Amino acid sequence: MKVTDVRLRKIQTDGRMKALVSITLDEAFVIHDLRVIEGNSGLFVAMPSKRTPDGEFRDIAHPINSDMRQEIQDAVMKVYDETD
Amino acid sequence: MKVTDVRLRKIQTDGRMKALVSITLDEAFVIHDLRVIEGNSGLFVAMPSKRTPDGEFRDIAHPINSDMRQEIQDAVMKVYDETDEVI
Repeated sequence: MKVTDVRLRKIQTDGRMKALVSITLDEAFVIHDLRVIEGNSGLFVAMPSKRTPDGEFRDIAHPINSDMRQEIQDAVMKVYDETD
Repeated sequence: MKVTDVRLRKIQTDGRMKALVSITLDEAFVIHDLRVIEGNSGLFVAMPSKRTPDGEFRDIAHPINSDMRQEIQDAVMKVYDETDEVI
């Protein structure tokens, strides 16, 4: 439920991919390969994702509700603004 | 952190990989692509693995304490052992 740790490195880029991010949940489980993505519509945190059995991408890790999604974004963005 | 939901699909191809698995943690986060794997000393649960562009693999998500590791192994194997193909 709680994001207890956030690790990221900012990439030097004109690319939209701005950082690779790892997060820890409740000091018990880490998820790698989150991304901070910038575009003209705003910054967001993408979950790690992969191409499925055939064709499409989906999140390998996925918060179930909006509240959890916003909490991850905020936790990650705070550290992101603190970085460099 | 409780593993509250487990969703399993038995893989038909008789190899190392016995099932593909999703779990829910705390009813707050779902992790896809756990794998039931036959290792040298029995079946176990492997973590979500992603192929890198050059054909290597990255372990994407994993436990960092023994309680979490054991709860995932236990909750997943429980559901696997309920499948029709296991006796």
